[PDB]
Amino acid sequence: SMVAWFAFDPGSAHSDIILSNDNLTVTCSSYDDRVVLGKTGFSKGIHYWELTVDRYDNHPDPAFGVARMDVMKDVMLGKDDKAWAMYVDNNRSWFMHNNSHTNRTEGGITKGATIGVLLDFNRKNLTFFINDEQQGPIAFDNVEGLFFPAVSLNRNVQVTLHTGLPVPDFYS
Repeated sequence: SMVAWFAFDPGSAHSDIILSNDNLTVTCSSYDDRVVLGKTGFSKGIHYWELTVDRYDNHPDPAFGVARMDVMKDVMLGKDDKAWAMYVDNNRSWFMHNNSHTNRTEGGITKGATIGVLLDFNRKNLTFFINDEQQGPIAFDNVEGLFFPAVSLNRNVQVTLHTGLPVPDFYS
């Protein structure tokens, strides 16, 4: 297929991660944010996938992005130097990498929201979407090497992974 179909990798997950629904749905047992990765790694081309927010209780900062296979699994994505992510609450997002917060953007998530992640190895960049609108500027501009889709979240969030998608501009 022109699109990639994948699920989360149970072998990538922190022990507190709960995978369900053919490894397409994830939550966590802990108040602490924990990581899971996609099973398919990307190193070239352009790839888009989405997360649907099934549950968003209280005001946590789940994170979405890409990571190396050896990213820290027990902390928010982007606390270490092996993930590039957007974290977002009900109000606003930030981008994070190496414990550096950048490009705060107004607008957040709620139950039913969609988060899109556009990983572009030809432009070496990473762009985020919320509800089919670009969230902030291009987040990062030195994308290279092998990356896996990545999520971090805690017990206040559940998300479902949607793959088999083309790039956001594919139609119309």
